[PDB]
Amino acid sequence: VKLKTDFDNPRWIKRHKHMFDFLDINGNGKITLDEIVSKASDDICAKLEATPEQTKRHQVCVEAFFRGCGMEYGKEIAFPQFLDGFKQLATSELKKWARNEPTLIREWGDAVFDIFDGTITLDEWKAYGKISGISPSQEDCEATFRHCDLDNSGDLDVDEMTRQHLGFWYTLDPEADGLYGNGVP
Ligand SMILES: O=C(Cc1ccc(O)cc1)Nc1ncc(-c2ccc(O)cc2)nc1Cc1ccccc1
Ligand SMILES: [Cl-]
Ligand code: NA
Repeated sequence: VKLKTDFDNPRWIKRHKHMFDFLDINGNGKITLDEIVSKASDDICAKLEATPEQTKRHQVCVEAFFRGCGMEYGKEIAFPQFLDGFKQLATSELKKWARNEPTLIREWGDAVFDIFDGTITLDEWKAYGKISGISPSQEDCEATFRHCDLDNSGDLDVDEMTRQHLGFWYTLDPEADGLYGNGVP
């Protein structure tokens, strides 16, 4: 995977501004850990019918990821501060990768996989995509699967999902471009 960072790249900034606007529910230019974790647990995990343990595992992953960006409960954050937080998460994750230590994004994927499953199906991904709202388009979910290296059953394994997302969120890896079809730039 690309390990070199590209944090000044306008396309990398744009990718995060897209995600930030997506989590900015009321469109006030701020996001909060409170609304995000509520979305993870009270909404996504509820509709997926995750077990209480599966919900909690998913919840602690979401918390760790956004706390990695400097976020905490009861505090609003604007995009530039979030972005610098995300640069700090990104380097922490890449150092973990470089040490053969599990990343937060790997752990979150394990939590997602646990709800469904060592692989997930196109229909299962489509469910997360639509329910989380990251990728409501069936065709974009289908594009994710066309993009990724799948097993002989056409299913997605956790290591492939991990390396794609490490490249997509952290390093603007050209191999990761197109991961969400048109759903996320
Ligand atoms: O989309 C997921 C689920 C997932 C997918 C692949 C993977 O390897 C691991 C996990 N997680 C995710 N992973 C990363 C981001 C994300 C990335 C960049 C950014 O600036 C903001 C959010 N968003 C999300 C969606 C989300 C869900 C619940 C609450 C908030 C957000
Ligand atoms: Cl909000
Ligand atoms: Na907001």
